[PDB]
Amino acid sequence: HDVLSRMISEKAALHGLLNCLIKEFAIPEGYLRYEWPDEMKGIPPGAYFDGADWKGIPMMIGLPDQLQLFVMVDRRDTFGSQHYLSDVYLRQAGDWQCPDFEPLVARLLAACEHIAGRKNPELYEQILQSQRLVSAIVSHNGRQRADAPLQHYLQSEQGLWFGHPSHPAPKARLWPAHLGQEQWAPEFQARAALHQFEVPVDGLHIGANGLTPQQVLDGFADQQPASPGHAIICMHPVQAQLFMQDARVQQLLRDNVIRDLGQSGRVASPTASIRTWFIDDHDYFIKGSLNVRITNCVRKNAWYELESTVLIDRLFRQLLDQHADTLGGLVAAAEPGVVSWSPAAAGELDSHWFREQTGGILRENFCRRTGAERSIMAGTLFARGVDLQPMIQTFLRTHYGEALDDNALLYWFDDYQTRLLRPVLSLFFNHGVVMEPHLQNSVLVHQQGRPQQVLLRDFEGVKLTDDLGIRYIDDDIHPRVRQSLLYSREQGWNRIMYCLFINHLSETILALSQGRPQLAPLMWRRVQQQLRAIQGELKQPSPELDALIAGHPVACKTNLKVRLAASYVRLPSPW
Repeated sequence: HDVLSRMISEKAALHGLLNCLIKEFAIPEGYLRYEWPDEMKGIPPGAYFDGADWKGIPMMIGLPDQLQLFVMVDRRDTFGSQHYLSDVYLRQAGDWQCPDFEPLVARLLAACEHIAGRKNPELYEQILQSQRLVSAIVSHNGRQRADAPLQHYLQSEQGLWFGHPSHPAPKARLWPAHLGQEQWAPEFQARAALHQFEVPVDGLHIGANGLTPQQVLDGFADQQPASPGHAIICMHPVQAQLFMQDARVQQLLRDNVIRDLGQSGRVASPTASIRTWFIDDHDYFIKGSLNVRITNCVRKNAWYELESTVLIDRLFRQLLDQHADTLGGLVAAAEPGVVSWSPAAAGELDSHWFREQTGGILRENFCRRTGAERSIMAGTLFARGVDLQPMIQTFLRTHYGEALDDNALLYWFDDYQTRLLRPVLSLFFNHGVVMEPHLQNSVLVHQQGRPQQVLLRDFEGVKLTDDLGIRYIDDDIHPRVRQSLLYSREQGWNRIMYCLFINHLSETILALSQGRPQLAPLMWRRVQQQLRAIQGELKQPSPELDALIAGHPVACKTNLKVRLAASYVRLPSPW
């Protein structure tokens, strides 16, 4: 079982790396051919030939350091979404080889490093560490029914075994090592009581929408233990350990100005975002700062960001009330409450530090409103299970009473895509509101398998265009919070492109059409039609939409190229 788990994890990892290679270099720079090699010596027949036919289509990548890559794929895809049907062969001077995982990664990286002209051995390490975690993960969860992550929201958050599917090291998480992974890994069904402090109320910065400051505090922590003039704040246990190494906190603990309460907060389970916690049957998610690098960001939230949260949440309520008819059926998770602390006399830069350390966001637990059994995170929905099969296939067969034919499938997709596209594009063109509707920021609400809503999340990412979305922001807003939220229209459109089409739906189509690649052309064609529809539904000019429909190239955010340097490339349209 362990060897098998190592094997699973390696295939996953190399796949995600191929994704990076193909999306970020091979296609934009014309290194990719759908052809058979000249000499084939080194490849066993069984790798491209199944007894009856070729195992799909041959993929060639010649790299300008004279390295060549060969893999069998199920489909020709302009966003570089396809199943890999063989192991990976490399060639150099003649003679194909199938290197072990570690030697393979190394050389593939050396290839990119060469095009980019720049090295990162930090990256190689992270690639290795990511995969060895996936090995642990698969070995832990390898006994379960493959599609258990789809039966329950929490399990949907703890079942993204492989993380971002187009990422060199999706599961790289760099904590002071003595702390371990397991205790904080959703993939291990981690639970921890939150860490808690007593702080004097006069240092508190609270934002609240439709709630009292007190209620915001209750959301985070039962305030009962608090002595007069004081309140209880909570924090990622890891974040509290880091927080306490700082002599400024040392000083405050010694002078009794604040108190270390223990892991005495609510018992919660971190979600796939790691720093956001879920509490079954509580009105809120708890989001907090974590000064730890995770898939390359450190997961801090700055003062002005804490502050922007409040404005976006307040904007979203206005729009859902007064402008419902133009939000394309938007369902979004409210972020109505914000807390942070700093000493009353702290002085500007300590104040910033302190609030960034202690900042917390209250997010609506949509599950009360939606049913835990009925909500699944998009990322997991369209991810692979512990047996490398997409989980969606068996999940839907259990709901539909029988195996879905092509028509059942095409129909399901249509129902899904429309509930993503309409809200987001209606937010952009009509109101200049820029969402980040990638897979981690989306939640399917279904009824016996049938799509009802694609809930959208994460006000942190929301942005307001300089030409339209600006006007919703007041002149009484601090210049830094304003800058934080401001985007150019070009910027907005770039992010939306990456997210909707390449990040999100490209994956949807791939999971849905696994084993039936002929559906892909058909699903994308439905996406085009859907775009024309939305357009004629719209209250403001949308020339970026004409362009997309017309088959202009699509923006693609990079996960490998960025690390070796260049953030967006351009992928050919699927129509």
